[PDB]
Amino acid sequence: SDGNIELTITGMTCASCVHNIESKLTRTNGITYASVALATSKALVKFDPEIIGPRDIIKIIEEIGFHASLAQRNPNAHHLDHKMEIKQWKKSFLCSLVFGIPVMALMIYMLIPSNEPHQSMVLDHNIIPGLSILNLIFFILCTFVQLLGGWYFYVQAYKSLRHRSANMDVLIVLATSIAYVYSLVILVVAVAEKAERSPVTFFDTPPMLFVFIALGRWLEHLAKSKTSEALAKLMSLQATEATVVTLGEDNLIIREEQVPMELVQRGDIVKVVPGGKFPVDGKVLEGNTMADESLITGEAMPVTKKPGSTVIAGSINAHGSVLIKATHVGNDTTLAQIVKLVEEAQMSKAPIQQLADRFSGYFVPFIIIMSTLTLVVWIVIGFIDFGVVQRYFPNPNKHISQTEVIIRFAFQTSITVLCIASPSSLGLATPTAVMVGTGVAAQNGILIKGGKPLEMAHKIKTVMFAKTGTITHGVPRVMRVLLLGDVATLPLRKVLAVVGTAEASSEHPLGVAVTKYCKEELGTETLGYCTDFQAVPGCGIGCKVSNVEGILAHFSVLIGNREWLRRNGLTISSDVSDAMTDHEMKGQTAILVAIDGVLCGMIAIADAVKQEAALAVHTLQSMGVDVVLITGDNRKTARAIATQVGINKVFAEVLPSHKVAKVQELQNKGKKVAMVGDGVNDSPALAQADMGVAIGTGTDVAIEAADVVLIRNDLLDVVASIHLSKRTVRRIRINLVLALIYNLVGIPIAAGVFMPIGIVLQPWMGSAAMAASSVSVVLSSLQLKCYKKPDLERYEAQAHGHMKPLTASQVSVHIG
Ligand SMILES: [Cu+2]
Repeated sequence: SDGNIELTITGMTCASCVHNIESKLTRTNGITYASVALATSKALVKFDPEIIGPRDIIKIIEEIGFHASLAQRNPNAHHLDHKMEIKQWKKSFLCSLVFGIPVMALMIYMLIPSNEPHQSMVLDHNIIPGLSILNLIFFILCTFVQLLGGWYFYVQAYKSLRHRSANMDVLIVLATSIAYVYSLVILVVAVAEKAERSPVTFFDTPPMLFVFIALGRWLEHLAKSKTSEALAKLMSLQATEATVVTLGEDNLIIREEQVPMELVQRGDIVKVVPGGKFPVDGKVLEGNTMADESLITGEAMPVTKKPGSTVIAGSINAHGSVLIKATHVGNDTTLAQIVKLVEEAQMSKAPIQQLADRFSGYFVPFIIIMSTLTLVVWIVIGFIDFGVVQRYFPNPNKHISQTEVIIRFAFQTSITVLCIASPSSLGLATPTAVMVGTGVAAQNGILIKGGKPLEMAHKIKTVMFAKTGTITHGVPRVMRVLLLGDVATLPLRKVLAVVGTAEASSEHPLGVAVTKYCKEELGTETLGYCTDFQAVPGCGIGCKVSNVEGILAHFSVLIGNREWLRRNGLTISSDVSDAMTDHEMKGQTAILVAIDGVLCGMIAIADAVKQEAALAVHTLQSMGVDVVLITGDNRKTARAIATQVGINKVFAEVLPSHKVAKVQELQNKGKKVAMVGDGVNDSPALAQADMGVAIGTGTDVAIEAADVVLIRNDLLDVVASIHLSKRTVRRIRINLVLALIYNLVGIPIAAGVFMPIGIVLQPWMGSAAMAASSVSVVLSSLQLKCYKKPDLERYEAQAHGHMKPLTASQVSVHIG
């Protein structure tokens, strides 16, 4: 509602454009947030609707020099498939190969001394003083390479220079231009003065420069294309053709028609043949079959479906033909939500990437200044203190002046210094790692969103769990119905009917179960009439009930906890106080029923704790994070469920009114708190907390309050979410370390500091060491794909030996 616009940008290649655009839009008044992702090439800027409009944003962006447009809906694979870049770089490398092989052959022919040479290396035979035939060949071929292979770099550098920015191709164009002009000048000088010896020229590096540059830029796109595998596979899974059928009266198909997805709407009925994908979500009408969503949620066992159940678009039918009633069509399909969440996850950049952008925005000028300083200091030391350099240049050759060797060495070390820096290794250190991590998470059911929770996941000290929906299954079952008052005037059928018709009014999870039990075991599907239904959450419900003879032919309602009776002026006896005590010790909550001020009896409610609840909490405790439990039920149930799980401190009797203060009090110490709720029920608590985990949410992954979503209703994915996130955060540090050692070692080696040792690099040897740098960063990120999902026997393997039992004695509770 605040003009949250997302723009797609075409032509953004380097890692400094992100910083440039971010700063340019941030410094403009009316805009406070600016995040654009290099990998997705999409921007996310929020602006005030009244001050400026999207037209101003697009004109500003096109003033910067990049084509911008509104984000599309259907087509997204061509941005991340990298096909165009791969084809272009393959063509460029193959084109440049024809001019690099002859240079390599000529260079190597000078290298090996022949045992019996035909004329003992006469390929440097002079024809006109100052110019050898080898130098003529090098000059001509390098001129052709420069006028043919450097066109793209020249164009890109010219486009970048139109603005105040400095980019990567500036380094390449500077290196090539200097290595060309210096050699051309020295050749002209030598030929003009009729020098007897042809000086050595830098006419061989650009042909060897471009081959390695193109090879590196092709291999790194090839490695990048493997980072977007998960998203591409998810996108290319939804069907397009729907077999819509028309039901006359008794599901009879009058005709068969084929309609595309963009035209089909809710309310239509579609038919699926065996081996065909489910096109749309909906409800199963008739027919029993099985379907697999291994590529949707990541499960392995093929689930069985029966009429009256739901389907997920993308799954493949196995047995027979089934007709379903379409409910979700288009962008609201679960797969579309998953795709949207994964795409938007690479938008909220962490601060570490912000520093990496600030440093990479000022890297090229730093390299240029270092190169100029190196050249100047080498000239100064040559023409001031000749002793240091002659100690390592001890051969005075009559064919070359002593100034000439100093000038050549200075220029060589000032070229290879700026031809060895790799800003790309800095730029794509974080995006590749985070995107591979998010993809491999999404392939396993975990749906981590946003880049901030990635490095936020490293520093949780305590994690918060909610009782219902997360530890327990969520489907309560009644154990037994107990009666305390009169039996004649209050028969079991009467109380069953009145409780059922009173609980039918509300939508409480236990109310549905108790109504189903009453209706089933009583034998009638009818119900009475309810009025004046008071609904106070966390306390109880009271109502007036009429028409009780419709069920008994085969009234003040007070339902709530212990304090509910006390609130309405009802006493609680000592004998009844000992009735629910035994049930609540077994983790079974109880409901008191009282009609007309009479102690009618007791109702038992039991919820089964999941088996995975034992391992996930203990693995987290072993990992080094605290855990606590919060619930709105009584004290005794919280203690009972905690022991069956292994959590010491609990927060019981929490009203659904405040429900946020416990988050604050854990954050008063300064630590970070993450709560594992269920979704729409605990939205205020999740969003306030640093990391909200919405577990057990099927086909409802469109949650804005939480930042970690789990599709499968499995508690082990909570452990796997942090486990996979830590292994992802470590890759940024490793990638950046490899992105700093390379530059801080590559400069001094190319700065000529290692002349006493005797290691000097030719400029072409400085780019072959650059192609190996960019690829090594991406291949390091691709190693995360070698991740096998752990299973139950894997987790319990390291858990053997240390399973400490705990009792209710060592179980703390809240303080007021
Ligand atoms: Cu370069």
